[PDB]
Amino acid sequence: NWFDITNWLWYIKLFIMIVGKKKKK
Repeated sequence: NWFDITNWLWYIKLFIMIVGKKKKK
C-alpha cells in the first residue's frame, strides 16, 4: 500500500527534473 504513494510521487518527481531547468533562467 505504501508503494501506491511512492509511485504517485515518481510521476511528478521526474516532471520537476525537466521543467525544473525551464524554471531556472
